[PDB]
Amino acid sequence: STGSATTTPIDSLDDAYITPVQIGTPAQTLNLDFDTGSSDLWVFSSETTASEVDGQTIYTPSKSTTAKLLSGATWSISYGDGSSSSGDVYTDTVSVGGLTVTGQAVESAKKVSSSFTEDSTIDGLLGLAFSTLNTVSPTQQKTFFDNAKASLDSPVFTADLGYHAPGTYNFGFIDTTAYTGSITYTAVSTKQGFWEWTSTGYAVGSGTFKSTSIDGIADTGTTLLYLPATVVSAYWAQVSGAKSSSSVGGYVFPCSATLPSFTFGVGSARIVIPGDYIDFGPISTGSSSCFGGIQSSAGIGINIFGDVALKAAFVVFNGATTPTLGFASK
Repeated sequence: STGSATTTPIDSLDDAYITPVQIGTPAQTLNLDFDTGSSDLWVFSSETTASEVDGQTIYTPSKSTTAKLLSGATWSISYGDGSSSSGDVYTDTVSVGGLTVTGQAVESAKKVSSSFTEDSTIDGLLGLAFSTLNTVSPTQQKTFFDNAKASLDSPVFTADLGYHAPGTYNFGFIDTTAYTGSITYTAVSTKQGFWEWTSTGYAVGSGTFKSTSIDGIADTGTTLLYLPATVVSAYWAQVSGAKSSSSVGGYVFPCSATLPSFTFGVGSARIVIPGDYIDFGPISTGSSSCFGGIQSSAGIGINIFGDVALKAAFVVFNGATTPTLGFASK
């Protein structure tokens, strides 16, 4: 089997991407944030505290003939941005792009933090990291990918995120029309439960490539590119008037600037992030200070190749017995 679904930016900045997902029988379609940095499929639901719902579409298990309470199971998750959610668990049929999994754990939110409530466009998350990070207790649950894997034509999914445009998540096949050149594969460590890999270095603009190992995760659920402070300082030093602002919470730059590109290494291959991908626009409406898309990871504890980086590539998440990542230009 295979599946193919379009993923759409939630706003003009590409802050996140939503992908429609069918849950239950008859189908209830929710727009979920596919997150390769977490491992829970959770939704706004009929159980979510009413004051914490503001415009989201909810899953109502009582209207699904295939829903079953997963008795005693609870979940609770905290994300790197300080957001959180928790609740109870149903199993139900879940389809993405024509690929169906029966008995998928659908984590029903009873509580969500303010950032979720305030984002009316995101109806929940669909985690695509390794199932070792799933938060369901007392019986940990599998991701949609892990449940689908054995049925897929190939044990893979691919992320093809757009810059200010829709893109695609495919499951079970590699669309050889979706990228240019060849795919470079690189080793993955699953020790922390992430798609963790080591970049071979970077360049700023037309500068020379610096060969250096940068361990980090491929995380579709993170907007920006978070890298070591040395790398980030080297990038922003090439932008007149850029500075790190403790008041704003990262590097800002004059909105009048033209940003340089940023290149990262994947083995001997190179992925180039155009400068415009690094512009996240005014820090507040009407400001002439703009927020940068490359930020320091120093206060995180891990480097994160988030959407800024991933949308410059066609990315293969290879879930074979020995997992690997692949990157191609596009």
